[PDB]
Amino acid sequence: SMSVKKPKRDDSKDLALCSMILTEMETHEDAWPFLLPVNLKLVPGYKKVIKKPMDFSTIREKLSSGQYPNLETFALDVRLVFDNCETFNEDDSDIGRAGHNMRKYFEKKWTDTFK
Repeated sequence: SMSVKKPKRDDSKDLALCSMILTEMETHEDAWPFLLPVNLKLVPGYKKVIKKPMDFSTIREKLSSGQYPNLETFALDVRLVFDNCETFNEDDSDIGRAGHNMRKYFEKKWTDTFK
């Protein structure tokens, strides 16, 4: 509360560490569905159904331009990518399976790096 603060958790490396995690996600062999924004002109249904599209290139641009206020808003965008994928793709599709695999990959890096 006013003039009463919990001890300061050191966030000075968070930008660098999120950038490293994102590089590892970018270079994963199953990242291909997620590298670029879904083309809203060429994929019927996507625009109407997926209210907040997100992809790795958009996260990378946001990360590089100071648009994440903290490491949690970064994780929310990463999870959005996989939540969108699960909304639109059958679990037993190449893209659906990619999204499950990547989510697992991310969440392990996240816990290992920060928790």
